[PDB]
Amino acid sequence: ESADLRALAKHLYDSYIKSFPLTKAKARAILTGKTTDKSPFVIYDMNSLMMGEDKIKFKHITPLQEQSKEVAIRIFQGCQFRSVEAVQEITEYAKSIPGFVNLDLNDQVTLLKYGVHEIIYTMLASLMNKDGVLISEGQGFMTREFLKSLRKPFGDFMEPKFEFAVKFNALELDDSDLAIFIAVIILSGDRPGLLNVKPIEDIQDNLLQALELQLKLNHPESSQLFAKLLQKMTDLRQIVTEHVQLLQVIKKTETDMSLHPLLQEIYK
Amino acid sequence: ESADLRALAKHLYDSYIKSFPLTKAKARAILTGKTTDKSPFVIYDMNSLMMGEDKIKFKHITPLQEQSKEVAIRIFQGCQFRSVEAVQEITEYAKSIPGFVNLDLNDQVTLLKYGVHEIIYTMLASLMNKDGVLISEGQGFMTREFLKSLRKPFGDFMEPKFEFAVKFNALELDDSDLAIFIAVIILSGDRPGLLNVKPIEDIQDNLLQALELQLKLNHPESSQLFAKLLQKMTDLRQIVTEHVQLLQVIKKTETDMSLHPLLQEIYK
Ligand SMILES: CC(C)c1ccccc1-c1ccc(O[C@@H](Cc2ccccc2)C(=O)O)cc1
Ligand SMILES: CC(C)c1ccccc1-c1ccc(O[C@@H](Cc2ccccc2)C(=O)O)cc1
Repeated sequence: ESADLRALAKHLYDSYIKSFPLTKAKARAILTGKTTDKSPFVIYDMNSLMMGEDKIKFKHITPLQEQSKEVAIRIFQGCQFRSVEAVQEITEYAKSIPGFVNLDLNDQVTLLKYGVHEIIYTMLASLMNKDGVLISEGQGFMTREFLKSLRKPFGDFMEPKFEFAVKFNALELDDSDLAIFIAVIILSGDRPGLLNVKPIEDIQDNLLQALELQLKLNHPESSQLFAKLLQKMTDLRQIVTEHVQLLQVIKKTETDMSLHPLLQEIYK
Repeated sequence: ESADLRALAKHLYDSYIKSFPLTKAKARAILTGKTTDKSPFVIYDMNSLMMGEDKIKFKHITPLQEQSKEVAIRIFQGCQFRSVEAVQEITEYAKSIPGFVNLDLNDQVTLLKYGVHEIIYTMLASLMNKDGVLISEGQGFMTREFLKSLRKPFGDFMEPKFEFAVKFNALELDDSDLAIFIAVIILSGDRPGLLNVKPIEDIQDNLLQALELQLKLNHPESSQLFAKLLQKMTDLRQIVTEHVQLLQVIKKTETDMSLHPLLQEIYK
């Protein structure tokens, strides 16, 4: 029924708005949009990075570049920390999806284990425009100019993500659309190791329905936005395959040091 | 208008019939050992494939191979020639898709460059069952076991296709459906290096409507076949990656080994 697919959509939207502090409405207001009530700290230069890292609410290392660790790393590692933070919020949102918690525990884990990268990159697109990405709960902005330039085993990692964000974003989805889309991704059915696919796909089926109606109602004048959004899943899949691909190579830089035991742990 | 959408489906389907000698229907008929108006010769081992040269049109060698272009080589040289036929056939089909020949001459070649293989492996599924694949116009059937048991490299070329086929064939799509879906795969847009794009998204936006209605009509007792089908698109993407990189390998160990110019120009 329609009335149901309309309920699920509001429920999901509510949980989402809760599980996630910075919404895409808020990220856009801050971004290109005006809504200038407290402009962010822009990081465009190598010196600009130092200059704000000592007053921009970040928890890890302080501005100390000169024979004391590097910057190309300090930046890539930070993405991994915040993302781990983001993972907790996603795990919470998941439990808010009808039927999710009723699934076998082993499968709740597996779904989360393989769906997070996709969820992360989808949301990160909310914080990105063609010129840059909002950093630290939006208290900052790291230019696409700087990032795209950093050293060698990194500037190759970012850029392609910006390519995906502009395309994805060209879809002009909002948090109401995305809350369901994120639910669909989670409730897949083809993740390796699932033990009981039936219930999972049963749920995704309703979510796909809710998403379809959502896009129809929310983007009436938008031809095949449903189909268009679904085929973006490959973009994500590729971006996530490419992410590990370079998440491995990094295992040929900062490595053998006996000071990262409990830290390398907290971030697998 | 849906009456105009059923018209586009007839059209694509007629051209599909006219461009591909071996439809899924002909293939299923042959595969189900049921209809034996003409069954296949089964290649499951060295002797099978050996005695097979005399049972079907195998211009290839029959006698010794290990020192005169081994079997693993003859089996993949032929696969190469079937690839050049498919491209020729698929190219013929593309000219029949409304708007395609109008597009910028350059892009026509690009949509083909990329799209030619995703469609190949889609259709190659019509010729497979969890046990093997039809060859030489259905005259023969090669085991999924025999293939995998070839040399170190080659022996894993096919296993990934079989994997996809079993799950793809699970959708129970038919020739009329594939026709519309095959068109979509070509009129993509998110294709790397396309001068004009919008002109393409307007075409694919229409096909998508054609497919959407075609699935609801053709498969009523189903839910989200449309969505499940589109999601299957990434499955093809992945296959492409692995194939090309695995193709890169044989190109070095086998210096004398070539690669048809049509196909070589396609690869990047
Ligand atoms: C098997 C590889 C190593 C090979 C060796 C020598 C000559 C040709 C090939 C070859 C490899 C892959 C291959 O797949 C086709 C695509 C294809 C595969 C199966 C059926 C139809 C089309 C392609 O690369 O264009 C075709 C030929
Ligand atoms: C099935 C494709 C993906 C493939 C991948 C890797 C290696 C081989 C193949 C392959 C593709 C087409 C193919 O069809 C040939 C098989 C064949 C082989 C020897 C002699 C006649 C036909 C055909 O129909 O002509 C055989 C193998």
